[PDB]
Formats: sequence, C-alpha cells, structure tokens
Amino acid sequence: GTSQWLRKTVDSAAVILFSKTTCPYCKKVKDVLAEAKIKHATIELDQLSNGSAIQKCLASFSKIETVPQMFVRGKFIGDSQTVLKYYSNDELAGIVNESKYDYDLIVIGGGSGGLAAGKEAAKYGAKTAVLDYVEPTPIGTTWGLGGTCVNVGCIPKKLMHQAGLLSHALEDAEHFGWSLDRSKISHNWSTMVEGVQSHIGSLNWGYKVALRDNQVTYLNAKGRLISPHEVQITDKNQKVSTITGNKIILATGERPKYPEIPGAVEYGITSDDLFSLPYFPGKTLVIGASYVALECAGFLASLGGDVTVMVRSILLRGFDQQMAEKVGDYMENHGVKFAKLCVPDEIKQLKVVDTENNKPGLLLVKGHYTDGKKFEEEFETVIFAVGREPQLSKVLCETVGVKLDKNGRVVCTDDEQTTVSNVYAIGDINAGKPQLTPVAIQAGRYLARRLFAGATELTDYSNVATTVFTPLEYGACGLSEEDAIEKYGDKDIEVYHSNFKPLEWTVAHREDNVCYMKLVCRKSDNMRVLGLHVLGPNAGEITQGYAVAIKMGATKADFDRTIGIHPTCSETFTTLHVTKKSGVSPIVSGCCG
Amino acid sequence: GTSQWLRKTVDSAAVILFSKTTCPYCKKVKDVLAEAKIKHATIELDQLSNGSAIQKCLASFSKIETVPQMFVRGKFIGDSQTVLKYYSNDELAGIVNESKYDYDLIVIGGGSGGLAAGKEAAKYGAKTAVLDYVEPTPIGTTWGLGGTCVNVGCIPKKLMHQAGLLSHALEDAEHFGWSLDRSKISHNWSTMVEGVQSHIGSLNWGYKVALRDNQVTYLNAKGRLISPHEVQITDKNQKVSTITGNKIILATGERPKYPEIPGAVEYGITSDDLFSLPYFPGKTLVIGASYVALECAGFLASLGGDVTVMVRSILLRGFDQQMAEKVGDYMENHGVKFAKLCVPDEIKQLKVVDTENNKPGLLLVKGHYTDGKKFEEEFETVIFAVGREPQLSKVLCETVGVKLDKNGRVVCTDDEQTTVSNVYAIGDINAGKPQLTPVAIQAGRYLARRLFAGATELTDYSNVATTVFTPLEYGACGLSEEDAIEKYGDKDIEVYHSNFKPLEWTVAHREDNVCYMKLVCRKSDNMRVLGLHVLGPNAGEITQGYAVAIKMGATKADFDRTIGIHPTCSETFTTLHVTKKSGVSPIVSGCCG
Ligand SMILES: Cc1cc2nc3c(=O)[nH]c(=O)nc-3n(C[C@H](O)[C@H](O)[C@H](O)COP(=O)(O)OP(=O)(O)OC[C@H]3O[C@@H](n4cnc5c(N)ncnc54)[C@H](O)[C@@H]3O)c2cc1C
Ligand SMILES: Cc1cc2nc3c(=O)[nH]c(=O)nc-3n(C[C@H](O)[C@H](O)[C@H](O)COP(=O)(O)OP(=O)(O)OC[C@H]3O[C@@H](n4cnc5c(N)ncnc54)[C@H](O)[C@@H]3O)c2cc1C
Ligand SMILES: Cc1ccc2c(=O)c(C(=O)O)c[nH]c2n1
Ligand SMILES: Cc1ccc2c(=O)c(C(=O)O)c[nH]c2n1
Ligand SMILES: [Cl-]
Ligand SMILES: [Cl-]
Ligand SMILES: [K+]
Ligand SMILES: [K+]
Ligand code: NA
Ligand code: NA
Repeated sequence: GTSQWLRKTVDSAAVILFSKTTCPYCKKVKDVLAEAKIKHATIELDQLSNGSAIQKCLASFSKIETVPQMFVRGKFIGDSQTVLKYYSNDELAGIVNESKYDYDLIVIGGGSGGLAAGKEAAKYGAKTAVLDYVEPTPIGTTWGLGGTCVNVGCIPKKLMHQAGLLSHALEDAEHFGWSLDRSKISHNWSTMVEGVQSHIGSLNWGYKVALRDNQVTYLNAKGRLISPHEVQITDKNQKVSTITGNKIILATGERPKYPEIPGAVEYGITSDDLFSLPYFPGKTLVIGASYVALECAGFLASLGGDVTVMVRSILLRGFDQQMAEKVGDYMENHGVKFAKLCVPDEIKQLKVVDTENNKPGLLLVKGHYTDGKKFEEEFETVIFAVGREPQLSKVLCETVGVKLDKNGRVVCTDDEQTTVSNVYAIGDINAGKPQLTPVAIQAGRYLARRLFAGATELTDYSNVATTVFTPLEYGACGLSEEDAIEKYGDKDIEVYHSNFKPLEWTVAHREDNVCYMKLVCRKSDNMRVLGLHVLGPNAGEITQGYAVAIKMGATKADFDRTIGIHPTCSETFTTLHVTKKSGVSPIVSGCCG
Repeated sequence: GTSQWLRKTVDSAAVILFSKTTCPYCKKVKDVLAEAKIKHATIELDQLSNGSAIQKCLASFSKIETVPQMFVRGKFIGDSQTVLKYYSNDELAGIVNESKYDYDLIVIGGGSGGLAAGKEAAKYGAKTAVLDYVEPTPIGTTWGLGGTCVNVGCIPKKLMHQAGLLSHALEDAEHFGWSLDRSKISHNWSTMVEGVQSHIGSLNWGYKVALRDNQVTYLNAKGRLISPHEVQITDKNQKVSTITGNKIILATGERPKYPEIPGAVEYGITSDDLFSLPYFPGKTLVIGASYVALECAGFLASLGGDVTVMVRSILLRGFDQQMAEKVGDYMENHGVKFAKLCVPDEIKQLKVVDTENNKPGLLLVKGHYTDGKKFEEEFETVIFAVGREPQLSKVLCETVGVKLDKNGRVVCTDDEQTTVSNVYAIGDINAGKPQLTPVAIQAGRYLARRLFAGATELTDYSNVATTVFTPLEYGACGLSEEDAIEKYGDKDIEVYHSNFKPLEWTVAHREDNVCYMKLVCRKSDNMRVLGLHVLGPNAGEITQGYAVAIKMGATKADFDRTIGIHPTCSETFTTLHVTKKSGVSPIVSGCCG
C-alpha cells in the first residue's frame, strides 16, 4: 500500500516537504519556506511505521532516498541545496507557483462543507478559490457567505428556538421568586430578527476575513463545471469567464421544495425566507412534518403565535417513531395545533404583504383530510417544509461524467470521489450521507488533508448523533428501536427506558413523566448500545458525549459502571434498569430509595 | 473462587433461591414465594459460566446438586417438595422469618447512600431497618428524611442556582425581543425558599412512602453501634432501646465545621441553615473557598445580593487550578467581591435576627490580610463554608473495633467492609472516596446486591465526574492538568484546549473567550484522555456522557472521529486541535472556515 499511497500523495499535493523532525537540512528548508511565506504540507517520516519504506519509494520520483525532499504539483523540485539555490537566485516563488491550472482547488459552494474544505486546503499551500452564489428565493430573499446553516438553518433557527425557550424561562422565573408578571410581556418579532441578522452578518463578514487571511480567493459567482478542470463562472454583472483547477469540490447544497399546487410559490414562504422575514408571520400554517417544520412551528408558538402544522401522514419520518410521537404530543399540549392526515390543494391570496408597516398578508388555504372532509382556513403566513433538493443540473454540465442518483445527488466513493477522478462532492449533495453541518465540515476538512497533505483518514458517517430543536428537544445517536428490531430481530433487542423530570421543572410546576430516554441494545453482542434516545431540555448537550462512547462500542455495562453527575438530566442514562420486555412502567416519582 | 463465593453468598443472603430459568420445579417454588409475598434473591445457574461448578459446590451445604435449592440466613431449607410442604402446612412464614437478629440489615443514616442501600436490600428479602436523625444546627435548624443532598445540599443549592440563572435569562430575553425591563424586576427570597422547601417536603414524604412500600422499617432515632450486631437507638422521647442486626451499614455522613473564633457559632450560619432561612440573607460574607462557598456566593449575588467571599489562600483546592481561577474570575466580573489572602478573627453582633418581620440581623466581621491590613466590615449574614466532618464518636462506641483514619473517616476495603466484618461504611464517611451523592447511591445499591443477592460487582471510584454549579458552571472528569503532569511528567502530557462561545450568548451580547475546555492527554498511551474540563453553561449535561467514554479508555482520536452535534457547546470537544505546547492562543472568532 505504501507505493500506491506515495504515488497518490505526490500527484495531488500542491507543495509538500518529506522531512524528519531531527534533520537540520530539513530545518534550513522549513525556515526558508516560512521566511518566503510559502505554505506547504510536511510529512515527518521519522513519525511513521513505514517511514523507512516511504524513503525508499521516494527514489522512484526523485532518484534520492534522503530528506528533505520538496515536491510541487507532482514534480520533485529539490533537496536542501536545490531549494536554497532557487531561494538565493529569486527563482523559488516562480517554481512554487508553477501550475497547469489557475487553482489547485476550486470549491463550488461557500457553505458548511465548502468553506471548511477551502480553508483547510489553503493551510497546505493549495492555491484555492471558493465560489458562492445565493440564488434568490421566489420573493427575492438572498443572504451572504456561509451557506444554509449560517444564514437560513442551524444558526438562526437555534437562536429563534432560544427566543422561544426564554418564554418558559419568564414563566419559571415567577415560581423561583422573581417579581415579573409573564401575562404582561409580549414578544417583538422584528427586534428578534434584527438581533439574529446582526449575528449572521458578523458570520458572513468573519468568513470573508478568514478567506482573505488564508489567501483563499473568494468569488461571489455562480460556478458550472463544464469539463473536469474547467469551471465557468458568472459574476453579478452577468460576466461569464472560465477558471481552471486541479481538484474540484462540489459543495453546492440544497434548497427548499414547493408542492405543485396553485399559490404555493406566489403566496407561501420557506425557511429560506423565515429567518430574515421583515414582518411578523402572525397566524401561521406550517405544511410539513420534518424537523424543520416542527422546529419552526415550535418556536413560532412559543413567541405567542397561532400555529397549525398540516401533517400528510407521520411526524419525523426516518426518526424513531415512539420519540417522534412524544415530540409532537409535547407540542400539541403546548400550543401547537395539528391538522392530521391532511394535504393542501390551493393557496388563495386575501391580502398582499404590507412592505411599509411590516405586516403580513392574508391567505386562504384549501385542503382535504383522508376522511374526505375539507380543510378551509385563513392564515397570515404559510410555510412549506416539504423537503429539500440539490439543483445540480445548474451546477454541472451533463457531459462532464459526474454520476447522480435518482434523487439528483452525487454518487461518491467512501473518500468523496465522484465518477470524475479529480472531482469530489461533500455535504448535503453527497448521496446517502447524513445532511448535517458537522458532517459536511469533517468531510471537507478530512478530504482537504487527503488531497493536499497525504492524509489517509476517511470520514466516519456511522452513528452520527442528531438533535431536533423542538420545544422539548430530542437527541439521538444510532439506530431507532424499529430499525434495530428490523436488523437483528425482536428476540435480540433489549430496550432500557425511563421517564425523568428535570430538577428545574419541580419548583416551576412542569410535567412529570414527559421527558424520556431509552437505550436500544443488542443482547447477543454483550448488550451493545445500538441507539440512544433522549427527549428533554438541552438534549444536544446531553447526547454529544455519549456519541464518543457509542463510536467506541459502549455496552449497557459501560453505562452502568459510570457514575452519574448529580443533579443532571443526563445522569439518568447511568442507572437505567427497566426493560420494555418486562412490561414495568417507565414512570418515576421524585424520590423512592 | 467458586467455593469461596458460594460460602460468602450463602452465609450473608437473607432469602435466596438457586434456580434455572427452564426448570418447572423452580417455577413452582417461585410462584409459591410470590403468592406468599416472600421476597428473595434468585441466582439462575443456567446463566453463569461456572453454574455447573456452583451446583456441585451447593452439595457442601444441602447434600444435593439439583435445583431448586432455597436458603434462609445461611441454612438450606429445602428442594421444591420441602418448600411446598412448609407452605401447605402454614410453616413457610415462620421459617423464612426465623433469625438470630431483629433485622438482616440495619442502616444507620437515612441519606443518599443509606436509603439506596436499604431499599435495594429489601428487594432481596433482607428484613431492613433505616435509622435517620438530624441533629439540629446551633440555631435549631432541622429537616426530614433524605440526607444532606435532598435537604441541605445538591437539591436546594441547584434550585437556588436555577433561580440565579433565571436573572441572566431575564436579561437575555430583552435582546431576543421580549418586552420586559430587567431593571424593574426584583427577587423575593422567601417566595423562592417556600418553593424549594415544598419540593424538599415532597422528597421527605416520598422516601417515607418508598420505605413503607418496600417493607423497610423507618426509625426516626439516633443510632449508636455498641457491639458488632447491636445498635442502641434513642427516639424523640429520649427512650433508649437496643435492636440487633446481621449486617450493619454506617451511612451517617458529615456536618459543617465552624472556625474556632468568637461569635462564629453564635452569629454565623452554614449551608445547613441557608436552604430554609426564613429571612433574606441580605449583605452576605461567605467565609471559605470550597465548591459550596462559591456556589452559594454565586447564587446569592445573582438574586441581587451584596456578596463577598473571604479566601484564606486559593479557590477550589483539589480541583484544577487553571479552571478554579477561571471560575472565580467569572464570579468577580459578575458581581461577587473577593477578600483575598484574608482570614476572620471575630464576629460581633450588631442586631439580632428579626423572627417576626423575617429580616436578618447585622454583624461586624473583623479579620486580617496576609499584608497586615485589617478587615472590618458589616454584613447582615455570615456563612461559614470551611469544610465538613464526620462525627463518628457519636455513632460508634470505640470498643466495637471499627478503624477510623486521622480525619475520623472509616477505613474500608474495596467492598466497603470495615475492620468489623459484618459492618460496612458507604458515602461521605468512607475514607478516600469522592464525596458525591451518585457515588453513595451506587456504593449502597451495589453493596446490598453483594450482601443479599450474591453479586460480585464492586463500585468503581475512578474517574468520577463532577460539576461545580457556580454562575458559570465547571464540569470535570479525571485528572487535573497539574496532577497529570505530577504523575507522568510534563514531556508525557499534551493538553488540547479552546475557548468557545455558546450560540445563546451571541444575540445576548455576553462574553467571547470566557467559556473554555481542555483535554489533558498522555502522549505515550495513544493520547489517552486523562482529564476533561469544561467551563460553560449546562456543564454537567456536557460532561456526563464523556464520563462513559473516559471509563472506556477514550483517546484523543476517539474524540476526533466522533461527529459534533450542531449547534451545541459540547461539540467543541470533537474538533480540538490547539495544544498548550504550541503556544498558539485558544481564543476563537465566530466563524473562520
Ligand atoms: C432550516 C434548517 C435547519 C437546519 N438545522 C441544522 C442543525 O441544527 N444542525 C445541523 O447540523 N444541520 C442543520 N441543518 C442542515 C445544514 O444546514 C446542512 O447540512 C449544511 O448547511 C449543508 O452544508 P453544505 O456545505 O452541503 O451546503 P450549504 O451550506 O447549503 O452551502 C452550499 C452553498 O453553495 C451555494 N451554491 C449552490 N449552487 C452554487 C453554484 N452553482 N455556484 C456557487 N455557489 C453555489 C449555495 O447557495 C450555498 O451558499 C439545517 C438545515 C435547514 C434548512
Ligand atoms: C451544600 C452542599 C452541596 C452539595 N452538592 C452536591 C452536588 O451538587 N452533587 C453531589 O453529587 N453531591 C453534592 N453534595 C454532596 C452530597 O450531599 C453528599 O455526598 C451526600 O449527601 C452524602 O450521602 P451520605 O449518605 O454519605 O450522607 P448524608 O446524605 O449526609 O446522610 C447521612 C444521614 O445520617 C444521619 N445521621 C447521622 N448520624 C446519625 C445517627 N447516629 N443515627 C441516625 N442518623 C444519623 C444524618 O443526619 C443524615 O440524615 C453536596 C453537599 C453539600 C453540603
Ligand atoms: C374560513 C374562511 C372560508 C372562506 C373564505 C373566503 O372565501 C374569503 C374570500 O375573501 O374569498 C375570505 N376568508 C374565508 N375564510
Ligand atoms: C465598618 C465598621 C467599623 C466598625 C463598626 C463598629 O464598631 C460598630 C458598633 O456598633 O460597634 C458598628 N459598625 C461598624 N462598622
Ligand atoms: Cl457576504
Ligand atoms: Cl420526614
Ligand atoms: K451508574
Ligand atoms: K470530529
Ligand atoms: Na456497574
Ligand atoms: Na478522526
């Protein structure tokens, strides 16, 4: 494997130094490169099992087996005397910048994965360009650099969730002795949006400064891959040019879908519009049942809004259905209405949005239930959350040879490579992968290290933990109970479970036996934890550290031997004893023995 | 080991059935015992490696090698035909109740460890008594069943911490768009105390009902161990009697210390008095620097109080000192004053506590700094938090032979056994063990299983995670950085670290580069995580799941291969890259690449 690894490494690296930690010739070259501000990867062969073997293999490229060896874009450029000769003769800049292509890397898409890949690549002396363009929504909404999460996803949705959580905090503060009257306090949408948008603007700016400080070229331009090494760019002036790159990372993400019904595009909005909406949504219908649908419905209700969710079938398809039902039950018991087994037929406009007074319009939504009854109700705002899709026909010419799946996602190897060998795809467009920001970031950073620094480490997409930021949050890592049973059979599955009550809920007079957790375990594999699930406050904080234990193959016994931190919600994972098979109730009292 | 285990098991178990899961004779006995409401342990030999060997060993006690075999208090009572003979002849009640002693177990102390041990023992048919008495504080404060944590510890302190956290929640809610004016809202101490005390009363009651429902005898009586099997009890009427028990668990905990200075006992208070204080503490001096001192100072300041902490030397001795300094810096920057390098000499009374209007008194505290300057300041309340101590001379007669250490704590084996072989000690009085509620609970429950159900599992006291519930919380698991360096040497330690900023702090305009985390790792052991440390909100929820990974031997690579949950504070543990040895700043901007 050594010679194949060295061939791949040398071919792809922009600027790389084969070195040893203790070699003074290696230091003289490093000091020259640092003095010349020449960024590069370094492989210290004295720190590798197969270092002796890599030294021998290097003579296939350079005819030498000594360190240091410096390579540029697939070519041996010199030992220490040669690199110091180019430096002293003012030749070294020209040599380290020599390329068949404008860039070593072009990243098409300036979101979670693309920015992480481009910044990481630049660290190893890849000459990098990041392209980002935000096609406006149908009402004309656009935003700055950073992608879906930063501008219209995780960041603003979690901030608006925090605004919603602070309602319950106002309520609780009265029971804890604070002299405020919750009933007299109102929420101002636009004040909140201004604060969220100021934060997002600081991120848009921060990314532009980070790219400038890493010597990455940022182009606010729509990129189209027209051949393996050619990207056509279209700038704001509609000026069309071609730039060339050695490696191409496709990181273009997805955008909301609309249903094909009259008035949906004209009169509804999506999450892309919600997070900067200049008017308060008012009485709101959310059509959909994804995590986006429920998160948005939930914070809007907690802000004091009249909210209905129109559900075609089930909530949170693909997540553990027991947990999904508990998530929705909590919502229904806390001010969210559900129109169940219901689909929309038409959106009719009753009032146009008021762009001066910043007031919503008014819409008539017609739909129907599975039982044949009509749905007909007025809403000020209608939010579609009915899926997301890539729009790669925009992004790649069909003649380039990048294989897509039946959903228009990119078919990749376990190292993110497409069917075009210099072209990789990361993030939400990579078929089959969890569509999450930290997944796109790890994939992009690890890929950049493989391309430009001879790393071997792949991204592990297994047992990737999630959290749904509904009013009562839901954290999970691993299999749903139903998927565990389908895979291993019911007789090989043991489920430990318990209700719990946050201590913070006691004096606040909140619910007993609503927060809930379970461990789905495999009996024949030492009670291996296949899936962890928790409904409760701060569920992402609870779940994250257990992800490390599950990656390590935690068993039930590993959870039991660990001592709780008291008083916490998370400690309940360390004392679970009630099995589903026993039929014993998972309910709990305050204190027992 | 089998014959030694079987000898110990048979001698100690109150009522035990040796069984196999598939034996219909075993079922007939189980159904009779369940019908007669006779509780017992069961060992299913078909579920043990050495089951075949245990069957053979059983003939040393019973002369038979078949199942079922039923034992009572060290004696073989019968096979299936014999047990059904006693039942049919109304003899079985008398036989299963036959004992040399009043109880199989007497627990002296009805706190975290004792209640957990007694309830667990009762499950296996141990006839159990729990003794609890609360000696009043010097001002006369007392409370109900449940121990330090429930009444004057973790439970009320965390509830008053939540009351304090809700101040910052009121502040934040304005930036998130809520129309309240933080400056107009005040806190009412006594309203809060009423709520906390109502919760505590529900726990006191819950424990009494749980003991009644497990057929445990609860005596509100002071117990004194006068010989290995004899406990002298003194009831509220000062009636003195003796009860006898086979096994004795000492679970009597600790109480606050006072310094030997004039006025301390007469005019100061401790945490024992604070949690039910009927008057608002007002301007408060906390003398001490333990976690109790800082937690209490912190919530009192967040409630709007004028608070000073008098520190003799350092904060949080025994915890990582870098983290301790950050904890205190946050406090000092958020309304806690520190009188550093300062000790008290005298407390003078200026006003008596007002018991009708529920107002504090007034005190003059005289002390001195190491620099020779005098301290002289008025306070309404003075809280001593200057350690806790066991008071076992009260609890055990010196003639019984239970060895204590130089601090008056019980010297125990790794299975909680004292120098008196039937007498065990759990919780805060067990020398050398972390003084934590979940430690006392695991120790007590696991011990009861070893005594009464033939369990072998010991409590693991290593890498027990903690959280200090200061205004900015501090969670830890494993070694401090300084202890890791002392043990392994500086050259074998790598520390990864980062600041972070909760997303919830962005729109709220709270601090950059104050929350902080680090992993202290051992270079020569695959970068094993020796210690994890986090300063930030919800730090107990963050830290708990990583405790499971650390118990499993997590390395840095295990943290890196795990994918973050976004947006959370905890995810920062999955991307740490900056080492202390590098000298690179741990500060972070919002968004970089
Ligand atoms: C409402 C919502 C909430 C979410 N909440 C969370 C959450 O809490 N946690 C979580 O982990 N994930 C969350 N996600 C998912 C997360 O946003 C995505 O997984 C992540 O943004 C995907 O990153 P990416 O790099 O694949 O694409 P994106 O971040 O979508 O970035 C792609 C970028 O490329 C641009 N682009 C597209 N075509 C071109 C072109 N031809 N040329 C130039 N630029 C182009 C796009 O406009 C965009 O700026 C959420 C998503 C949504 C919609
Ligand atoms: C202010 C404070 C905050 C704390 N916060 C936390 C925290 O957040 N998390 C955590 O894990 N730990 C915390 N602790 C520690 C925790 O309270 C203890 O570790 C735990 O209560 C110890 O349990 P135990 O069973 O050893 O003793 P205890 O709970 O102290 O119970 C001993 C009981 O026995 C009684 N007793 C004593 N002598 C006799 C006698 N002769 N006969 C009869 N009864 C007797 C005592 O009065 C008491 O009721 C805190 C402690 C304090 C003081
Ligand atoms: C509940 C309900 C039902 C029908 C209508 C309607 O036709 C209409 C209009 O202006 O067309 C306005 N509002 C309506 N509201
Ligand atoms: C700051 C300060 C210093 C001294 C005294 C004092 O002697 C006193 C008294 O009544 O004795 C009351 N209050 C005081 N306050
Ligand atoms: Cl921008
Ligand atoms: Cl009581
Ligand atoms: K445990
Ligand atoms: K990671
Ligand atoms: Na265990
Ligand atoms: Na990794």
